[PDB]
Amino acid sequence: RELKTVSADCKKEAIEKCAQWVVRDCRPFSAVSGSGFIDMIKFFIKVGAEYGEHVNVEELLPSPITLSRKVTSDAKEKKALISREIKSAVEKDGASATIDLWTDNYIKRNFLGVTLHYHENNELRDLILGLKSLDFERSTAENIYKKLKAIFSQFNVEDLSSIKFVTDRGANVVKSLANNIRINCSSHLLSNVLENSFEETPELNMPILACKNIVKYFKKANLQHRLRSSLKSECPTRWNSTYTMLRSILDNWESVIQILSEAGETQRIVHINKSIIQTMVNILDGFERIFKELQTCSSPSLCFVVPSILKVKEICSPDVGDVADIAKLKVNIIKNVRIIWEENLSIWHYTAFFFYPPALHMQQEKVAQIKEFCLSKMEDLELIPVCPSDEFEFYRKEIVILSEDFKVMEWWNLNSKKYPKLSKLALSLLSIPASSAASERTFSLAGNIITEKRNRIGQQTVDSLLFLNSFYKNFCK
Amino acid sequence: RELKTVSADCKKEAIEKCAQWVVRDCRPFSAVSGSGFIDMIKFFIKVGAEYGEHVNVEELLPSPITLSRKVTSDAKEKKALISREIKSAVEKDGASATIDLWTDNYIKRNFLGVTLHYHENNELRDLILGLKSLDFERSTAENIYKKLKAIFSQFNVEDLSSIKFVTDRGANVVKSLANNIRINCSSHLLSNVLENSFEETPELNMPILACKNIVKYFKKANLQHRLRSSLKSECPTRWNSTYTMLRSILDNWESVIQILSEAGETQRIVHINKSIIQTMVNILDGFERIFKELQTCSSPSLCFVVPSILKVKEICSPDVGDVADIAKLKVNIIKNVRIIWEENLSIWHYTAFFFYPPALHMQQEKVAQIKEFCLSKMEDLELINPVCPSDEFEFYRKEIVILSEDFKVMEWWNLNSKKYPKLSKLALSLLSIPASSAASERTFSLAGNIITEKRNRIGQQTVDSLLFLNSFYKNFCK
DNA sequence: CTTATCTATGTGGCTTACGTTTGCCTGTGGCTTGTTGAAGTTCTCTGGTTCACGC
DNA sequence: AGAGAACTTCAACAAGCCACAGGCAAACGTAAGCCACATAGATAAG
DNA sequence: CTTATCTATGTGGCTTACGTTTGCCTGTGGCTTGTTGAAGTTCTCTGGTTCACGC
DNA sequence: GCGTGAA
DNA sequence: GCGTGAA
DNA sequence: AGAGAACTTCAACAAGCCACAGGCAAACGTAAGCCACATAGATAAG
Repeated sequence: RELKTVSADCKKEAIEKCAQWVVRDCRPFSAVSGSGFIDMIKFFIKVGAEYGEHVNVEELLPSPITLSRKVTSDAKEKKALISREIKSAVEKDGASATIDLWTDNYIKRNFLGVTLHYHENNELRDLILGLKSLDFERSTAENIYKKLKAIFSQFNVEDLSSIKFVTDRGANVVKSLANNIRINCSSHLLSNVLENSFEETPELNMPILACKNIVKYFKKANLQHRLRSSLKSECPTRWNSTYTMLRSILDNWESVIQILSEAGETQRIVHINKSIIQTMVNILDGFERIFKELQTCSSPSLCFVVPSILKVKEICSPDVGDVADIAKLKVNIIKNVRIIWEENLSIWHYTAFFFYPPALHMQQEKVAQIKEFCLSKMEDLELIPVCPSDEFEFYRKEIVILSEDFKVMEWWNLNSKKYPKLSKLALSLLSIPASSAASERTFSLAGNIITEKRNRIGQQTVDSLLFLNSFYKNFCK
Repeated sequence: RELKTVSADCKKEAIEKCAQWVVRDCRPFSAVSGSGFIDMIKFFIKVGAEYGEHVNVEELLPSPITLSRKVTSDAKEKKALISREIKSAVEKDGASATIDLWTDNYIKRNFLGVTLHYHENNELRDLILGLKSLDFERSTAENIYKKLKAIFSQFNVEDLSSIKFVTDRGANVVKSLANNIRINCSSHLLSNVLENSFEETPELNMPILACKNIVKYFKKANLQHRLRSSLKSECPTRWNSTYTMLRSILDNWESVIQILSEAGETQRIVHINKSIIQTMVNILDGFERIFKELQTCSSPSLCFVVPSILKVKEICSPDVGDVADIAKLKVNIIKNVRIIWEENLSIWHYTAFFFYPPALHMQQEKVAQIKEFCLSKMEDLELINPVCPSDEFEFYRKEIVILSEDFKVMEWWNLNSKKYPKLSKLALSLLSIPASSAASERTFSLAGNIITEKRNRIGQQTVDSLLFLNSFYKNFCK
């Protein structure tokens, strides 16, 4: 507890040793602040105090290959230990995950991501199961099924017949998971809505093309030296990158116009209207709020499904203060909103919104369908006073205040006492996100791991590293 | 001095914890064998055993920004410390410096790597001087000149008159260097000779084109996956990638034809001629021998180019076995060598190869000019700082030394200071000059590994600091 | 070649009783670099790569 | 929504040097009168 | 009531010498085992690119 | 067979 | 001017 | 030329298990004086 106050010159010698290390081994400066590195040096100063200053350091330091094999063996031991907990959790139906293919931009080997997302007391749990390849075989949906079955067999998972997943609209994904709960990634759907709505309004692509050409000129001509803000990727099939593109354009219009006048290429920008730009900034910022709200995975976000649709309707509500292109765009967007949402929504979505504590909005005829579905959804938890009919009207009667920082975590966790059995229904309902951000963040972790520097890695070791990092992020204080 | 050892179980928890550390922060496995890593371990165990095992790490460990600040300070500190050593080294002319531009992969900044190769006592030191980005300046000869003047100013060098330079034939590079020594990088000259000979022989395009398309479609369908050994780069301006890919195709030919027949792509391979491929393999690997000899810069090589000239002109010796393709290629090679590369040779090189202990090589009129060159040149070194140079010339030319391939002529000059001290000083001035500028390429390799995707927001000053300090540690620390 | 008891002398000695002698450590001041600690900013990117799908 | 990683920007503390004078605090000088045990001589039996 | 000394006794610690029995102490010289570890192969790369340059 | 778009 | 052309 | 980084192979070799021979100080029963204390008892006087 009471730690030592160092003599200052000792601290200078320490920093000199560390600095000569990092300079002579090209290491990043953040390695000095590693979570485990303070621990490891603690262990080494401990053993040095035990033994002194004249040990056989270079001999007693293990060889890297030994580290690899030890990591593999520890992976086996830890997965064996946690298989029991996995089975115990999965038996009670409270599970979720995301499944997605991955590919490396170095060796071009395709993979399949297997993970887990479930609920623990007053917290969300995400365990990365495993990431595996399919050799160069035709990555058909049955191959995906075989691989997932193998991975679940690795952790003694065999039933997997009542697990809930939020996925994309991939045809092989749809067919493979058609055997069980398949739910669409809402952010994917809303994005596709946005691009389809912009593609049915051609009067916007011309300003879009002009802005893209300006950004291309900015990038290739190597003149961002004056530019205070660097521009973004044009269109790498990325989410909302267009919004940031146009936002940076609205921010840097000044510098853009003076530098174009100085370069003699202002002729490619006179044909864009700035008021349209700012109005789209407001509207697309509203949907940016909607995406960021829906994209919450460290916290459930499925309770705001229909009211998000109402938000979209209000922000895109018809108005007369719009020029012909703006009004036509609003009509096209609301059309796409219709054609997508009342068709790819589910009664699961309605029940998820039904738990929303302001129960005055889902008062329509859908009460029949949610009560119809929940009745069949009420028996299974028991198969897996305070009568269901009375509890239904009691939970729909409650009036709950919306503080501006009100959250999905704690309200129901504290409301669990009045609700004895539907509470676990909610908890399973809360472990499922509104989108598939687990896959993308795991692929971020993978891409950080696998680099050009490490092309000769063994995929099994990659699985070990990924799962053990997940475990450490999960089961450490 | 006798190092105590711990129980095996102790090292077992040690390896367990090291595995934890590696897996937690995604660091490479090889980092555990860091040279400074062991220094860290020893220093930490010493400090722990000294002050007790209840130390306050949470401030003992400096912030990374403090690391950067300390490195930046130490860069100026150490360059200041060694500036006088630099001046002492360069004063006696026993040195050779090379520079070249560079560009990263993300921001595309201009650069100028400054490298210096000079001779120490029985070792040739290659010190990496500096690297300043050219920002967004137009790369005029004035900009290059001003940058080099500033770079030498940080070393307090403004003489920069007798020093020897090896570069390519870059037009702007030549223009900025139109006022002092310039030696053409022989590696680029040879590569250009080969490329220009091959382009002047369209009848050799069809085998090259066929192999290139084979590689491109092996990449395209990823059917290199069944191949155990892959193919090399298509055409990103790579040294002798053509050799490597064609010889790899020869080595993998059996599986290649098997897969092409299986996939129905054997209809496009019927146009290959493998005997010509084998002949090219033999001859171009012969060339790669000279390539690697030239690339060897840790050893003096300025006295091994004319014999390489003899070897190449022997390689193209006329014969009835050369097909019209081979005959045309060999004619192009000899013509290109004669009318470009033989022309672009230097009097410095002629004198440097004159020092070959079997001096029987240039018994021709090549000696007519050297006496003008040597006597005038070494009349200045005597002022820069009985065994007369005139009789010293015949002293050296009379002796003949056997060619024992196990010998090192390094020690031969390092010992010939006994009788020919001034001339051996001329040799060491000559032989501190590598024949190729690929040292700059190792520097660019180190730089490319320094700057990464995740280190974009890096200080160019800091990058120069790191490169210089690692170079100095390699040069001064074992 | 003792062996004992008295009968004057006579100086340590010592436990207080007390008065100096450093003296050290230690309270307050007053800077002086000197890190340095957030504190945002700004990018990299992860954010899609070859097939099930009805038609 | 992550995640790594480096970068200005304040601008905000803070350990680390002196200057030094004020105690209480350990230890050394006289003195000091009651002891009081140590130091020499007769003296009876012989 | 004591005070001294011889006189007739025991008589069991005791203390060395003798033999007898013992509860293990290294060493044994054969039996398993992670683990540097020396040789590899196999990379993905650097193999810098906009002013020169003049008839 | 046909996108195909959804990644 | 004009076109490689040295990497 | 050089990079920095994971695999792959025999491998042998220095840690731990094992546990029949050969060996040793420790413990016990015995026997020889033995011999130095220990006991009363008397014997004179006072």
